[PDB]
Amino acid sequence: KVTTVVATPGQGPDRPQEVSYTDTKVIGNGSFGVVYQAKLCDSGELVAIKKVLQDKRFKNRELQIMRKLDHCNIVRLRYFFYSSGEKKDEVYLNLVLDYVPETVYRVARHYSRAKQTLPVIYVKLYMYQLFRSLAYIHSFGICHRDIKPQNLLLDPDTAVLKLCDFGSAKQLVRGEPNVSYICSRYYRAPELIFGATDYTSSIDVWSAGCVLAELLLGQPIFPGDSGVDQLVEIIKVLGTPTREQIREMNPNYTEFKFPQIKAHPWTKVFRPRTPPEAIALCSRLLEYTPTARLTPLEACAHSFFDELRDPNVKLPNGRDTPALFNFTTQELSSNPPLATILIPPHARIQ
Ligand SMILES: O=C(Nc1ccccn1)[C@H]1CCN(C(=O)COc2ccccc2F)C1
Ligand SMILES: [Cl-]
Repeated sequence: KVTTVVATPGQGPDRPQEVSYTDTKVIGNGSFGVVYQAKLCDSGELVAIKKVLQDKRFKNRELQIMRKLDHCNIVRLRYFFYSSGEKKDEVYLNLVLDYVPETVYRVARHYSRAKQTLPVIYVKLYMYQLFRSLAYIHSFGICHRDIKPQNLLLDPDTAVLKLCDFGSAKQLVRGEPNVSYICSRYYRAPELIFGATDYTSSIDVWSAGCVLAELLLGQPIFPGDSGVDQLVEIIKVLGTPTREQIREMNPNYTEFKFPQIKAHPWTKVFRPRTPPEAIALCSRLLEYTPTARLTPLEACAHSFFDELRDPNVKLPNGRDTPALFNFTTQELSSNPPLATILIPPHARIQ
């Protein structure tokens, strides 16, 4: 059983290609629509196909963003094409992507269920690779707006991490306002809970901070069914925000009196042998004030990741670490001087 389409390649020029695939399973649907898995007939390589309804007014914002992206830590759009199903009179956009077997979510929870934490080496690798992907897209003025473990793909063998689901992703432009109903429940930044629409890309950094902590703690750090329940868990950890800070998050000061709690000494939040540089990093991402949070690029160059810049560092299975230092000038444009930290001596050797 074999389907053959004519699909436009993700990057490169408009050179339509005949693509045949088979073994079409399904792997979840959800809001957008269905996601299939298939095997490309010639190469035998696995792909994921995200099939979503195509709006007849505007062209699809996810697609437009995916074509402008090329980065080692972002899922590759191989092809995209259009189809339907039965009479319908409605058109579907099909995004063909490189299949990646695992996700941080699934892995994180395998370790959680078997009451263990992920080895810190894997935490470093995954987090670094995320911040690179954020650094890259932020450099185009694009915010993901839905950083969460379920959207961090993994190849367990290679330790390669790839950011996916660009369905909420959008070119943020200072002056222009954006919907405050975007990010998933536990990974929402305070300014989003307070319903701000003047938010920047720093929401992604908050979100990432929540992922780090969760990998350290082995469970979400800021849980809760309601905005209120979450804000409590945040206040418990960060302490009660000063009148200034609330003014910085959402200036519209939504109008609630929070209970007055002191900051829980950040070190007293995690397991006893938790690397202190990991803890430091957390607190520089999970800041109330959006501007006071590290940039992705600054985080990549944090001391917590020093072990990745060691020339001897290998994966515990023995294979080399994946690409970590092949920065582009684009990717560094945030702050080029950091190249002196990010690209270690041993990577400059000829
Ligand atoms: O989704 C996957 N890979 C993937 C996705 C998109 C692009 C490239 N690779 C794999 C990784 C682990 N997987 C899954 O979690 C199983 O599939 C899903 C189940 C429920 C909702 C959504 C789902 F995608 C299947
Ligand atoms: Cl042609």
